[PDB]
Amino acid sequence: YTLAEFLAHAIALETEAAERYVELADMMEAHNNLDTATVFRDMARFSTLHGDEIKQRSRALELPKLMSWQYRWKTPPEVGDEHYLMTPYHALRYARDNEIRGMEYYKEAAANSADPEVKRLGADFAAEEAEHVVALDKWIEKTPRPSIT
Amino acid sequence: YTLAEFLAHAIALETEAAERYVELADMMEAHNNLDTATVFRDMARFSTLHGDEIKQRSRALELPKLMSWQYRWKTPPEVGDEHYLMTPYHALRYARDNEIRGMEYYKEAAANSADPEVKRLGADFAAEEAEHVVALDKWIEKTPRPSIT
Ligand SMILES: [Zn+2]
Ligand SMILES: [Zn+2]
Repeated sequence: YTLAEFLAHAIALETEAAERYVELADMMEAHNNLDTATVFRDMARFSTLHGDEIKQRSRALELPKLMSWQYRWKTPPEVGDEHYLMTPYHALRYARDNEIRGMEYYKEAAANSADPEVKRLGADFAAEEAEHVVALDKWIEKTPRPSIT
Repeated sequence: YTLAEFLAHAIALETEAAERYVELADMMEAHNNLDTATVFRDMARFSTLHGDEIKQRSRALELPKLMSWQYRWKTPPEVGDEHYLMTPYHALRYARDNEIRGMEYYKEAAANSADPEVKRLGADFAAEEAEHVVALDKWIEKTPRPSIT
């Protein structure tokens, strides 16, 4: 809604993405899925760069403290309580789900906010997140499906 | 499983609980649900005290870094994407769900670990988390159910 609120969301979304992607990179690497690990390093790096841009913008404003559910990635499928996310197919899909949630926040903000800057950044940020979803879709396509057991 | 692993879980569970309870306390207070806010302040305080105990234990060991899904509270019901958790009935049930997940981790560790200390702390910690669930059940009983609209 407001630009302060929007920038708080954007920073939180990016801080979260950086952490979650490093974590996924680490897991890919540890099981020698080096290509997928690198997709996630790239994404974690984009988070840092983009987050830094948003942080420069936000120096002008007093930002609200957000609640965790406003920005955290959704918890993944809960089996058997603990792995599933160690396979590339499942990590990529998890990452994609949350890329989409971030995209949707940006699109919703750009549509419903009266502040033209929120409209502008929301649209810009949504378009870029959309390119991430498309890129992850291309990966998921080429990624073989694992079997349980 | 191992004591290092167990203590890493316990610390993470408590760091997480403290943050989540402060957050819920803040929301209760902000809507003048002062009794429920205080239940959550009490819990956040228990986290700090208990976490500090676990931290003293863990100085003896190199702890593994855990993945977020190993210790984070589950994300709450996702509607309409954003509130629901501002009502006491919904915050208490959310808190209870995650108290139960923590209890279950402790019980599972105590049952499946060969290390007698993990067995001992796991049982001790599970029994106390169980008292928290029972306390939240008593609250949920006395808490009126809200209506949407
Ligand atoms: Zn993205
Ligand atoms: Zn508890």
